[PDB]
Amino acid sequence: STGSATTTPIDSLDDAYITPVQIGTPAQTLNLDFDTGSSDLWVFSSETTASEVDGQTIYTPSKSTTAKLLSGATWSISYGDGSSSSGDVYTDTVSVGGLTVTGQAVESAKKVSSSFTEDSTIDGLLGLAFSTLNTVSPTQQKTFFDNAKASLDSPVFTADLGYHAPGTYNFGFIDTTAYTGSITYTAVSTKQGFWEWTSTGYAVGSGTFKSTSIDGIADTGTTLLYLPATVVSAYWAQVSGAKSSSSVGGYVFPCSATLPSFTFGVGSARIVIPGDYIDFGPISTGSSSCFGGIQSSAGIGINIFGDVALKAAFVVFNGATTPTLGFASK
Repeated sequence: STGSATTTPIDSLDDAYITPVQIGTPAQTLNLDFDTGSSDLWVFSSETTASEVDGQTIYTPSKSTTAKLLSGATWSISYGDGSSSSGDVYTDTVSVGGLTVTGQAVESAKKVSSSFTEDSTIDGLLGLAFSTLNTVSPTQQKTFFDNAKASLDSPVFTADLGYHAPGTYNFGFIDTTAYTGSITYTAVSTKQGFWEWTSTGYAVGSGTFKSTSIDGIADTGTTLLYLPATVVSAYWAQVSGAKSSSSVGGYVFPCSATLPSFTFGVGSARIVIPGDYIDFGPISTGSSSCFGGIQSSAGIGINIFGDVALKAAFVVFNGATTPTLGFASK
């Protein structure tokens, strides 16, 4: 089997991407944030505290003939940005882009933090990291990908995120028309439950490539590119007037600037992030200070290849017995 679904930016900055997902019978379509940095499929629901729902589409398990309470199961998750959600669990039929899983754990939110309430465009998350990170207790649950894997033509999914444009998540096949050149594969460590890999270095603009190992995670659920302070300082040093602002919460730059590209290494291959991808616009409406798309990971504890980086590539998440990650230009 295979699946193919379009993913669409939620706003003009590509702050996140939403992908339609069919849950239950008859289908209830919710727009979920596919997140390769977590492993819970959770939804706004008929159980979500009413004051914490503001425009989202909800899953109502009582309207699904295939929903069943997973008795005694609860879940609670905290994300790197300080957001959180929690609740109980149903099993139901879930389909993505024509690919159907029966008995998928659908985590129904009873509570969500303010960041989720305030984002009317995101109806929940679909985790695509390793199932060892799933938060369901007392019986940990499998991700959609893990449940689908054995039925897939090939045990893979791919992320092809757009810059200010829709893109695609495919399951079970590699679309050889969606990228240019060849795919370079690189080793993954699953020890922390993430798609964790080691980049071979970086360049700033037209500068020379610096060969250096950068361990980090491929995380579709994180907007920006978070790298070591040394690397980030080297990048922003090439933008006149750029500075790290503790009041804003990271590097800012004059909105009048032309940003240089940023290149990262995948083995002997190179992925170029155009400068425009690194512009996140005015810090507040009308400001001439703009927010940077490359930020320091210092104090996160991990480097994060978020959307800024991933959208410059066609990315293969290979879930074979020995997992790997593939990157191609596009």
